[PDB]
Amino acid sequence: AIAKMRTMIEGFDDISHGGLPIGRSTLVSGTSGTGKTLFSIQFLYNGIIEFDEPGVFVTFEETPQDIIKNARSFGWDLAKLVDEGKLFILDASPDDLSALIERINYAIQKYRARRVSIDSVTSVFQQYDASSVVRRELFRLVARLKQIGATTVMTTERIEEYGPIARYGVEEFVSDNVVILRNVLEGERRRRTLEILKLRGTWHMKGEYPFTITDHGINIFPL
Amino acid sequence: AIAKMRTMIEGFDDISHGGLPIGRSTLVSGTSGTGKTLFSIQFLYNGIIEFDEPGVFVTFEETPQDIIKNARSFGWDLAKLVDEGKLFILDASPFDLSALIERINYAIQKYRARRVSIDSVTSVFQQYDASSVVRRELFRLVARLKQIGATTVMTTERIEEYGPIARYGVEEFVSDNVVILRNVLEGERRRRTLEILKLRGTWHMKGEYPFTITDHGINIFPLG
Amino acid sequence: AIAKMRTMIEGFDDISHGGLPIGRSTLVSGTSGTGKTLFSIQFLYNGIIEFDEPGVFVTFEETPQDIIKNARSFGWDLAKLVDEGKLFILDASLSALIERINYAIQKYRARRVSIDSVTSVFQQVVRRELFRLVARLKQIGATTVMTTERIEEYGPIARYGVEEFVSDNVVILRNVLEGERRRRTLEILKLRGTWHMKGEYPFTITDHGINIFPLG
Amino acid sequence: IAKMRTMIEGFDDISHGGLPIGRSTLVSGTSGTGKTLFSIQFLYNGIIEFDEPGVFVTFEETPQDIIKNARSFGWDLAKLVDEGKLFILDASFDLSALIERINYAIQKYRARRVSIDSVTSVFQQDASVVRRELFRLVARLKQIGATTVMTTERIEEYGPIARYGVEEFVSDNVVILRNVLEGERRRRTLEILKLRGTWHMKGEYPFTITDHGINIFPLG
Amino acid sequence: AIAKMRTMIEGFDDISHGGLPIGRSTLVSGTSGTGKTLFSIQFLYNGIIEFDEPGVFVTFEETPQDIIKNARSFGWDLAKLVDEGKLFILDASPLSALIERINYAIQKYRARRVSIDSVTSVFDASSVVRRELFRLVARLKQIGATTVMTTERIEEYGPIARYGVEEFVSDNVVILRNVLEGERRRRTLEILKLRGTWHMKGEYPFTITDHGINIFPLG
Amino acid sequence: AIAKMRTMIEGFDDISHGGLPIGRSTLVSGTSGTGKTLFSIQFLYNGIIEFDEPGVFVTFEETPQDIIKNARSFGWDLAKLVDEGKLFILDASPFDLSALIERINYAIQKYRARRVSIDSVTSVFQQYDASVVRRELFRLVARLKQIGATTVMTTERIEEYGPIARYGVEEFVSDNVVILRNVLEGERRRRTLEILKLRGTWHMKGEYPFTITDHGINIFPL
Ligand SMILES: Nc1ncnc2c1ncn2[C@@H]1O[C@H](COP(=O)(O)OP(=O)(O)NP(=O)(O)O)[C@@H](O)[C@H]1O
Ligand SMILES: Nc1ncnc2c1ncn2[C@@H]1O[C@H](COP(=O)(O)OP(=O)(O)NP(=O)(O)O)[C@@H](O)[C@H]1O
Ligand SMILES: Nc1ncnc2c1ncn2[C@@H]1O[C@H](COP(=O)(O)OP(=O)(O)NP(=O)(O)O)[C@@H](O)[C@H]1O
Ligand SMILES: Nc1ncnc2c1ncn2[C@@H]1O[C@H](COP(=O)(O)OP(=O)(O)NP(=O)(O)O)[C@@H](O)[C@H]1O
Ligand SMILES: Nc1ncnc2c1ncn2[C@@H]1O[C@H](COP(=O)(O)OP(=O)(O)NP(=O)(O)O)[C@@H](O)[C@H]1O
Ligand SMILES: Nc1ncnc2c1ncn2[C@@H]1O[C@H](COP(=O)(O)OP(=O)(O)NP(=O)(O)O)[C@@H](O)[C@H]1O
Ligand SMILES: [Cl-]
Ligand SMILES: [Cl-]
Ligand SMILES: [Cl-]
Ligand SMILES: [Cl-]
Ligand SMILES: [Cl-]
Ligand SMILES: [Cl-]
Ligand SMILES: [Mg+2]
Ligand SMILES: [Mg+2]
Ligand SMILES: [Mg+2]
Ligand SMILES: [Mg+2]
Ligand SMILES: [Mg+2]
Ligand SMILES: [Mg+2]
Repeated sequence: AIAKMRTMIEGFDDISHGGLPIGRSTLVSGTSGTGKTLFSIQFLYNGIIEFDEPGVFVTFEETPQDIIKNARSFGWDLAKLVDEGKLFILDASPDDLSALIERINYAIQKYRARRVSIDSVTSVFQQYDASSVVRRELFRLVARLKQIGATTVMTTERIEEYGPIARYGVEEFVSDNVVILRNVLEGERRRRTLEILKLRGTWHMKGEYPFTITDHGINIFPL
Repeated sequence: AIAKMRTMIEGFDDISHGGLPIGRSTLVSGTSGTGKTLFSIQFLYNGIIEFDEPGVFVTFEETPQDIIKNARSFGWDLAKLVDEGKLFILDASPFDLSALIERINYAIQKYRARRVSIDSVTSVFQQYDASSVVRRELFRLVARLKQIGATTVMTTERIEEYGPIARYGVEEFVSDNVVILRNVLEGERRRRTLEILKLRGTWHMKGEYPFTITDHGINIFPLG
Repeated sequence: AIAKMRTMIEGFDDISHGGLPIGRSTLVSGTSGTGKTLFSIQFLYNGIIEFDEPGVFVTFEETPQDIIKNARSFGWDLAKLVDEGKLFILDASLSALIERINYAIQKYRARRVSIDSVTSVFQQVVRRELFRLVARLKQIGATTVMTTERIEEYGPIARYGVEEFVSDNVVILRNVLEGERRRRTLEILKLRGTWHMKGEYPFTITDHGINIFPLG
Repeated sequence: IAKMRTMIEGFDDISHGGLPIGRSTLVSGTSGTGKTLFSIQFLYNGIIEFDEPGVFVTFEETPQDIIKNARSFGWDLAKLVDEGKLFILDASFDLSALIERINYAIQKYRARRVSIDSVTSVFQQDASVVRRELFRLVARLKQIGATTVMTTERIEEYGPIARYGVEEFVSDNVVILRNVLEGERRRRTLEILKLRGTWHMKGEYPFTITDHGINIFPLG
Repeated sequence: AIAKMRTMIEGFDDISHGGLPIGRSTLVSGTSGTGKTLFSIQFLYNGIIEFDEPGVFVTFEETPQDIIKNARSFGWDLAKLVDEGKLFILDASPLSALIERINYAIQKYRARRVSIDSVTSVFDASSVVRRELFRLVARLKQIGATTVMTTERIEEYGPIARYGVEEFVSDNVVILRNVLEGERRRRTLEILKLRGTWHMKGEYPFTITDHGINIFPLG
Repeated sequence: AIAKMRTMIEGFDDISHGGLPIGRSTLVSGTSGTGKTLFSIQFLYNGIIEFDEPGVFVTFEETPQDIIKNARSFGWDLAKLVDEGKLFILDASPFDLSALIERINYAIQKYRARRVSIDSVTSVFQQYDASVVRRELFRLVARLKQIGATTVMTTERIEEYGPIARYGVEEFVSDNVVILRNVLEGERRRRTLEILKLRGTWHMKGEYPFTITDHGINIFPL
């Protein structure tokens, strides 16, 4: 039974049946405001507080200052974790992504990070305007992350709740695990739901499970 | 956590739970005739009248005169406010947008502006056929305004009521906040609803809430 | 309150609440055979008969001879109105076209204008040229009705998904098929700076042109 | 606006006189809806009923095939040809060449009625300018003053009127032929969507293809 | 009164009302596994075993080895019919060149029937499909042989073929469906169109058995 | 009749009425996480442990280590079979497929292999921007047919009731077509397998429920 690392996110370990596979890549996809960024922070936060596992958060759009400010919403002082050397926020914003895939390796080995979060991968391709080389590029990242033995959570974007899993119809096949966050609207009201669509070489709960965002972060309800 | 300024739009400060996050940009998407322009004016107007916060209105298609004429409808004397140096209308009528971002930055400092609104970003990218660089250039704009520390309202256009949030399916991800105006047709009648889809770092009411455009602007109805 | 000119089309002036905003462009979009041309004609016709306001008609496919033949169907004598210099039909069957229109508006002193249809010019960069025309017509200060085509009754407003945002006002004409039967409805989607009735309202085409039925 | 009687049972009722004279009419429809049969009858009825000569223009099917297929309804097209009342123009990037060739036949035969089947096929034989070229034909035919029936093809029954979403706007009139499937069964319906400068009945009307051709039931 | 050629497929000659029109092209479109190949094999097989009519089968993907093996599932020795000269499988695994090879085969074997499975496989050459399909169909008509061309489609109630052009280039059109509803499949055949002649309309239930295709007429 | 080799995957040989046709290619199409890879492993694993039949696995995305690591959860010692020379994982990780067609032909002949799994044929054309698929795939199908190998090729999907594969050509190139579904209704998923087509042989029609237990795929014939 492939080894998993407990995420400690209320409910997720029940749905995943132990947490996220170690050294494997997990895609957390969702429409805007589904809780993709939040999930990836709480994945790094819980690893530091509950198992003293150093974390790397790579951001292509939001700035370290903003990721911190927005985290203070949930009573998390990411400012302190940065000083203590437990967390590292890599800013990869714009002024073959082998230039960046090496910059992350340098931080992982430097900080000795077990957990990694990339948010959001899609933007790199949407910034470079190169929707051709996506399956090849996303694979070079996942593969180079698999060689360092690091448990990774990458977020992607989508336009619909029951349409393609991601934006290019390929990211689901380059990742080991696939988690889908939905914010479905029916009758003028929204319903947040989480779903582990796939986990390679391990069991998990199927279908969508309700969750809500509170002052303590994500809280999923196993049924 | 993140502070927010009151828009003073009847009902909106209840949905948003205090107003719009300060120094962050908010996207207001919608089909044609949903109230995007009204929203961006009422934002700037209220900020000047109730708080003395100066503001800058960026227009791409509509002319300054048209904006002043259309606003007189609600008893808002925008012309007066331009003379006082309280409101400034930047005309951006007719691939990079750095020249634009610098002109907005100049007005902001020249008028000591607190609030800003662009209406509408989409049209700029369509008037130059530069559609493969929207996420790049929109981010450059939203990133600059963040440094200047201005609360910005950007309006975007959509073609469907329950389809993509914006035109190119990217604008939603670059903005900190996302408001969605709707004008749904069902049974040969129209229903106007507003939804705050996302507010980064803060809480807000979820789902779409009804509103109407009265003789005194937008009026939203919270349900709890 | 923005001033409006009465179209004199039965029902429409109730829905629009006085008529079309003066000096602005109004998009009239519809599928094939919805009454786009008819609306454009009736607009100019009623302007001449009811207020002696001269009119200009820009045609991009139908010839002036067919526009007059098709108008005779409703008992209108466009040939007479032309011969009096009260109506001008510019046969165009985008900067060079504006020069043709501006010369005609000034020559005839035309307060109303109809363009049928804008879309065809492109199918024969749409936001740029559409905005060029609409911006120019505004500077001249003429009230315009531009017709536009569509394929679906409840799909895009126009054909490119841009025309709706370039026009100050939008009117959608529908001819919906339900249970092998056709229902004609008109709707004012948007009017910048002024109020109007929302939703679709039933209408018919008779021997006196379009007749809309405002509900309340 | 004057109308000529098509003599197709029911059509002159739905159209309220027939087809606007000197105008072009589009007959759009999916495969096997009866676009060809409609265009043959328009000509045939004109020849036998009013001695109005007819010009049929075919891009795909051969003049021998169009005759062999009509003999199934008891129509002798070979006779109308030998008489010099019907002409079958075999037309198996501009359409100006075709327009001139078509005008030769109209003038030669002193034809009043014309039918083209089908204009879609010429544009795929790859000029997907169709509006510009389809307007060149319609404008010239309107200059000649010949009442024309041009068939067009479509893929969906309740989708676009034609194939390129343009043809319908260039034509003076539009007739949609449908062959809708439901419960594993097919129902044939005809509808006049548009008749410029004149009145007509709205909605779809049932019809069948008998051994005597098209027959439409006008409910009203 | 266009004369028909009996296909000898149980039920089809009732739906078609005599069979397929002689010297015409019949389009048999259908999604994957609807019986397209099987139909075209029975057309030749039945023609040879009953009317002594030599057949020319054209294949662009399938090998003449696999076609003979597949037919042998229904007790059809296409090998023996090949030896006698009554059948001739033309392998076209890699367009006026093919028409010369086909007209050669039809004339060289004094053949009445023809099958082409499938015309979709031939065509990035999509901008000349109508033109090239019309070149073939026109060449086949002038030759004077009854042809059966199969075509592919994606949806059961979507386009009749794969390009929205083959349906009009052909004289006759048969649509084979394999509709899925409630986790079960439902095979039906439909003659959408037959030029110059009458046929039965709508879908008709059919099954594939040890004796080939079996259609159920409701009339 | 067309000869078939038993897959030994519970229920499959009932639906297929004997197994997969010998020397013919079979397409296994499905959305992400439907069980395509798992199906392609169990195929080769069952052939070896039951019939001592050597198999080759052509992997594009997953590494040889992961395919083995993932199989451990079902108690399948894939590492042992690589050492015993009964299984070979061809690492095809990084428009012509000729180099691959010869590498595969080498492994087939060099290991006396009769079963072949290719996971997944769609990824190659995405990784090389070759979206010449009907052209290239036909070369692969034709080659494998000549060599005399029973092949399982998995294709990707986006919709459960839409196109069978990604390009709408792969279904017509293959001799046989299996479809895996993971349909969502009422917030709950449901796994079903379907044999869409089998050239020259009979099979059970429609969708059949299945699950993925501690011993692989289990299908329930109805
Ligand atoms: N004085 C008024 N009283 C009531 N309703 C009004 C008044 N003025 C405008 N409206 C309505 O409110 C709408 C305002 O449109 P606007 O604020 O320009 O929306 P928009 O989304 O910016 N349109 P567009 O720019 O075409 O996308 C109009 O369509 C009118 O129906
Ligand atoms: N303190 C809080 N309490 C409850 N909900 C909150 C709180 N803070 C943020 N949220 C919600 O969480 C959302 C932001 O979560 P986030 O993880 O940024 O989503 P996302 O999918 O990353 N959005 P985007 O980056 O635009 O794709 C907002 O839309 C809020 O509704
Ligand atoms: N003699 C006849 N008696 C009864 N029905 C017939 C007869 N001839 C043809 N039909 C039917 O009527 C249809 C007429 O076909 P046709 O007029 O060619 O339609 P179409 O729309 O032109 N086909 P296409 O050219 O493929 O677009 C045929 O498909 C037959 O089903
Ligand atoms: N005298 C009349 N009485 C009743 N109805 C009429 C009369 N004349 C025209 N119509 C109707 O009006 C329609 C044509 O109106 P028209 O104004 O040409 O529409 P349109 O949208 O411009 N067509 P198109 O130019 O192809 O997009 C026809 O479908 C007729 O049913
Ligand atoms: N002996 C048999 N008994 C019953 N059914 C059979 C038999 N042989 C084949 N079949 C079925 O018939 C189908 C084969 O028909 P075929 O003509 O190959 O379909 P097709 O439409 O040509 N497929 P494709 O070539 O991929 O487009 C298979 O899906 C089998 O289920
Ligand atoms: N050991 C196990 N026990 C029970 N279930 C499992 C086990 N391992 C995997 N699964 C489930 O079975 C599924 C099969 O995965 P897999 O065969 O990789 O699907 P796939 O369609 O190949 N995915 P992709 O490669 O992304 O297209 C996994 O997603 C798990 O949900
Ligand atoms: Cl919530
Ligand atoms: Cl309102
Ligand atoms: Cl009416
Ligand atoms: Cl009938
Ligand atoms: Cl069956
Ligand atoms: Cl399961
Ligand atoms: Mg985010
Ligand atoms: Mg506006
Ligand atoms: Mg018109
Ligand atoms: Mg025809
Ligand atoms: Mg086949
Ligand atoms: Mg896989």
